[PDB]
Amino acid sequence: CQVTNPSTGHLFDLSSLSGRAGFTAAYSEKGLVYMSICGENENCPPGVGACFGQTRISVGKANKRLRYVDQVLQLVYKDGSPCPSKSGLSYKSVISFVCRPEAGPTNRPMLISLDKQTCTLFFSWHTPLACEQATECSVRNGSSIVDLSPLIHRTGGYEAYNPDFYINICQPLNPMHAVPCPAGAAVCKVPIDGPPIDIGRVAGPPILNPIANEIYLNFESSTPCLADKHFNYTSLIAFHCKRGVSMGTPKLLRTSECDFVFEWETPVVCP
Ligand SMILES: *[C@@H]1O[C@H](CO)[C@@H](O)[C@H](O)[C@H]1NC(C)=O
Ligand SMILES: *[C@@H]1O[C@H](CO)[C@@H](O)[C@H](O)[C@H]1NC(C)=O
Repeated sequence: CQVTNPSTGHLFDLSSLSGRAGFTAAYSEKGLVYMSICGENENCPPGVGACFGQTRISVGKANKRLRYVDQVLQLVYKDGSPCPSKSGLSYKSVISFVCRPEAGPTNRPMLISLDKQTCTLFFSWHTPLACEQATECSVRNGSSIVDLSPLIHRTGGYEAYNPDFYINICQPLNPMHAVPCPAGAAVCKVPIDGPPIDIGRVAGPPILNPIANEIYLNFESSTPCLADKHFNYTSLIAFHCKRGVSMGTPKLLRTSECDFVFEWETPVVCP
């Protein structure tokens, strides 16, 4: 139950979570999905690695094929009960292990979405077990050192105050009430009756420009742009010092075909 990052030669190990005893993911105040990570769950039919409901409805047969896909580790449990939507179909689960450097109170899988017509359940597990480098969230500005970490949203995300935009810095977006933003995404566009788009992932440490007196954070998505298939969707945050009784929320500046630029007026970049 382990996989490697083919780029930096970094081994990830999830066998820490393995076993028939397994874990639960909540779909209500008391209603749970039962799952194990590599190998079946004791609370399910044989083979079945994730199931739920009074009658153990299978949402995938267990496998240990743990895949690495863009700073997100992933299992796809396959072949559950039939589908009412598209006839010859089966319920399946996509378990997406997302990096959360912190301890974090939750530490369990969570149901982000169900693709009804293709019967896909999407779970996410925000875990330190899916991290490589630590949160690069600070930069040096002369004698001082500006920490943007106070702006890292730790339990959810930020708005953008009509296509919605949700954004988080230094870390992926956390799962949030009925907003199925893709797993791993730091910057997420949400259109109406189009699926949520990843328009940027954590790209590195905040970069400082001392002439224009601005701090930049850059974001790059894995998903290819619409107009040109050879560029990725991109994101930029311009940080501006602004004395205030509260830290600002990132307003959007302007957009091109593939690029997105955001300003953030926070009393956090102030000397
Ligand atoms: C960095 O420190 C200097 C001196 O205090 C200040 O003028 C500047 O606004 C600070 N931040 C940036 C973004 O350069
Ligand atoms: C765009 O994203 C893909 C997948 O993450 C990556 O392989 C590629 O290098 C990025 N940029 C380009 C050159 O399209």
